[PDB]
Amino acid sequence: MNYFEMLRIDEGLRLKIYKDTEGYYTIGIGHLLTKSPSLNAAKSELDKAIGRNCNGVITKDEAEKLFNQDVDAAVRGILRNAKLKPVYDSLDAVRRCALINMVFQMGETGVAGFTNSLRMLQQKRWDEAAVNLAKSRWYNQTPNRAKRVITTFRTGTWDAYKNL
Repeated sequence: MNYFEMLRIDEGLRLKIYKDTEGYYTIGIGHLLTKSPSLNAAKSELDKAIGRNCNGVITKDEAEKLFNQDVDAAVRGILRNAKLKPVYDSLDAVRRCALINMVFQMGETGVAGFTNSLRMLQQKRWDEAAVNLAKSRWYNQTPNRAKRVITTFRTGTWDAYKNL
């Protein structure tokens, strides 16, 4: 299992504009379009993102393309970020996927503020980290997805996604 499949599970696939858990206009596999309330602003962003008049609808291939771009961005964001890079470098390949997942979901910026957890992760205090991660708005808002990522950091296996 890799970070692409993991995110495909957590985000779903939706071919028509929809609102995400925060009420923002999204399309595809968790591709945020605009935090603006206008359906018009969204469709506009959408069209600029795809390079065609989509009228609020995209194909599977278009969704997968957006997805690869967003994944690449999360990865490149971790590697460029002074707080995130050292953690990521310290992790094994499975836990690396978990960090990527957080970054895709909440942005570089958001993840970089979980200072305490990042430090635990680097020190490989898995249990302590799992506990600190859970005390967040993130966990309270999207508890099932957050448990899945937290278990991945805790055990270093794909158990939480093998169910699914």
